[PDB]
Amino acid sequence: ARPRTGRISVAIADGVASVEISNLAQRNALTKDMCLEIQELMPQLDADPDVAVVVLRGAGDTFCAGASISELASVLLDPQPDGSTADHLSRADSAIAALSKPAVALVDGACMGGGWQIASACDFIIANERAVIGLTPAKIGIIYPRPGLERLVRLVGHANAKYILLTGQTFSAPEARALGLVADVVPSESFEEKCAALVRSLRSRSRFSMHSMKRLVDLTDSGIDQEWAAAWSAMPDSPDMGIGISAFLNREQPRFMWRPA
Amino acid sequence: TGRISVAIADGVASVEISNLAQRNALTKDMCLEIQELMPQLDADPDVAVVVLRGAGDTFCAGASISELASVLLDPQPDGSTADHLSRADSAIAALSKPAVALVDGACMGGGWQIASACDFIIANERAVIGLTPAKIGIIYPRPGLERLVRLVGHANAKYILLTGQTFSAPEARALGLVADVVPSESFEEKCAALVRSLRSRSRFSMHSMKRLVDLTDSAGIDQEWAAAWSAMPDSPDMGIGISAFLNREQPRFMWRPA
Amino acid sequence: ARPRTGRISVAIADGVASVEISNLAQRNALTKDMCLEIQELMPQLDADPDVAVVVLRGAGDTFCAGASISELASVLLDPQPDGSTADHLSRADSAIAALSKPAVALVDGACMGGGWQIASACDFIIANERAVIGLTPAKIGIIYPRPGLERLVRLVGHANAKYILLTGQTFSAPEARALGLVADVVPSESFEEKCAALVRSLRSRSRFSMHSMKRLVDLTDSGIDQEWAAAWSAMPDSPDMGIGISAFLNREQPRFMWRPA
Ligand SMILES: C[As](C)(=O)[O-]
Ligand SMILES: C[As](C)(=O)[O-]
Ligand SMILES: C[As](C)(=O)[O-]
Repeated sequence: ARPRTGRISVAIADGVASVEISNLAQRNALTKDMCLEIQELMPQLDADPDVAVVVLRGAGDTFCAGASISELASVLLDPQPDGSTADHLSRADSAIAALSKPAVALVDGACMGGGWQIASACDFIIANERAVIGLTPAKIGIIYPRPGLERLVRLVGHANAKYILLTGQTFSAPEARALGLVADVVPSESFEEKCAALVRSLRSRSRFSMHSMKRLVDLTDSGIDQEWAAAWSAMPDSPDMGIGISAFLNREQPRFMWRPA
Repeated sequence: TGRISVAIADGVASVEISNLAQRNALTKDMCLEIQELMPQLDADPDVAVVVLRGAGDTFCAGASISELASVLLDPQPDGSTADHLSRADSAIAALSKPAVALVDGACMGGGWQIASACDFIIANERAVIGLTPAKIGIIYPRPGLERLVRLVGHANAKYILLTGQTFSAPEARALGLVADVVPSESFEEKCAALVRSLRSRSRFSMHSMKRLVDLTDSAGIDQEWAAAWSAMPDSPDMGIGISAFLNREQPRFMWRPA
Repeated sequence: ARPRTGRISVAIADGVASVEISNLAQRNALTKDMCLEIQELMPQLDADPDVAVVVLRGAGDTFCAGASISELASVLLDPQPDGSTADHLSRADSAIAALSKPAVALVDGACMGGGWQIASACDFIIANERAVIGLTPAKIGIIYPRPGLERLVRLVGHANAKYILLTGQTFSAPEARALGLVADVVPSESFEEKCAALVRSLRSRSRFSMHSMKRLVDLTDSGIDQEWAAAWSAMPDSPDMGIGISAFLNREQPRFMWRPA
């Protein structure tokens, strides 16, 4: 019996695109094809006016075991006609990081190796208490790809990054949180309810605010002055500020209107 | 009627954000008062330490929403606009003296920006913190956004700003938004002892390190290090500290600014 | 009765160099001679092919009480023939931080003043739950040396660094961890077992991976493009990647082979 093929699927409802990493026979490991699919899918979701928020999640009760080891060179060192190589896992990471819309990773079960790199490409990660996280290049003889390694260092600092990468240890979700690898941890019995509420919240906020701030955060410590001037000047011209002020003063929830162009 | 008040005793300037009807929201006038007050405190030889807190049991609800444009987008005769909340922030962050924010109750919107302009924040366990520009359709001002990103990292900053969620003080601490959390029953006593501690440390050490920390990651910095390192043994505090330690007693330090 | 002289010793077994700060009469405070010994030793350890990992630990049940206060000027302000002064504690710190091999500080008991500086020059710190950490220059009227101050600022952020330095408070290990001063905390009853397992882990990982990543982490936000290109290109030429892939696919532990040249 041959395994069911690994794939990245998407389901869209109420402005939320649920992107699922589905390769359960390999604990949701990423194949080269899966990386290519993410790479193609993220710009389509960014252009789709029916999508306001992206949610990234593993099929079943596990997030992602990393690049598939049985095809590791094709994922990280894939030869190209011009004589370079391509790291498809990093290109997938970048496609997710370039989304202008909010993206959240919901991590349950195991998030291993390049799984964290994909998860961390989202804006932030919410983990189930029972999840485990390990970055294991050192268990395999490879190097964590540059964008992942730099992002780690910036999120958790130099010392924690070394603890994480040199030992390749597996951490519980509350440990991962203490280290800075994830933004929040939710008990298992309420994980589903809390993630659904979180998503509803992101669907209620001003999209002008979220788009602007996501972009301005991403530029911080990466010119940047021109982007700030443009966003600050767009702010009163967007309809969301007036709607937000007046909702607040009337003690009601705002019905925001700005949409990406 | 909203106002900034100050009381000075034993080298401690207690600055209070007082606008209780609006849960200590900042008006434009209040921002202008902070802006004027900080440099006076810095020049006052009777002030060693500044403590910032809210009137009653609540810290600051942010820029007053009913006058939001006046606080953040105040038009100026040359055609620019002013952000008075950021100017206030910057007046607090330019203090050369140690400044601590004591946060109880709610610290919302720009409240965190004012609090975080101090050197660090100590929160009561029952306090709540939310940064809510995304609930209003605005953008967090640049100094505050950047400071946030540098204190909590990119991912936590987005979690905080994109959701605009309200966090308990322990959660805020886990995220990096405040430096420590004290249970409610012992908050006042512990804050008072913290303040007594700052008042008994070497002021040469505090002044120097606050400044060197603030310069870290902003030739210019080399000269400041060389000047401070060279001033260190010429200040009296080092000899007083060494000898107090060896005699097993608490040092009575003497260096004073300016 | 004269005190037993403070010293830095090393013991080497199974590729681990255990470096011990031994000056128990002063709670393992560092004298000038001890700082000079660290400074001379670290490069020897880096060049010794029998050493793969360095572990830094205090004699007995305490780590380090900082520069010895009774000889503070000779450690921090040591006069030199050209009229300048030398900070031996910082030079010891730099010698440790220049190690290309993995280095871990195991902190028990007290780690005070410049003790944190020496510990934080290692890649990361594992603390016993009963350990205490305080950075106390402000209790003494001095300034934390620049490499330490900057490292602190980068590891814990500006606000936590000012809380730590301006108060000079002593923190418990779990507090120090919450602030970012140490990477992990282990209960006292299992500290020895868990440190030994940690060290065995580091001795099991790919040394190609550890060397490369340590160096790339240390370069992040410090030329860097060329280093990345060289390491990435070396990766498939090193034998460790092929050994790591096969071991994983055969469900066994890898026996890695790369060694530094
Ligand atoms: C860094 As690449 C060649 O995988 O785009
Ligand atoms: C015009 As401004 C940057 O001083 O608020
Ligand atoms: C900064 As020095 C001359 O003590 O190495």
